[PDB]
Amino acid sequence: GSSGSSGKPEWMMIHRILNHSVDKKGHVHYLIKWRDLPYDQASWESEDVEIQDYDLFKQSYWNH
Repeated sequence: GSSGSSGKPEWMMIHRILNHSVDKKGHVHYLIKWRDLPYDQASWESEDVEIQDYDLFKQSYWNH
């Protein structure tokens, strides 16, 4: 599955990619909506952040 000591918890989930934005630097960011937290609490997470099935969500939102 997924290994690594320093990464991310289990409670942290990704409801659905609200939107995406590319900072002036270039790094692509994806507005992740922490299922637990509401939409008003949502936060911006770069495309580097390691989250459960993070690559899948990003791949999906894009295709669709």
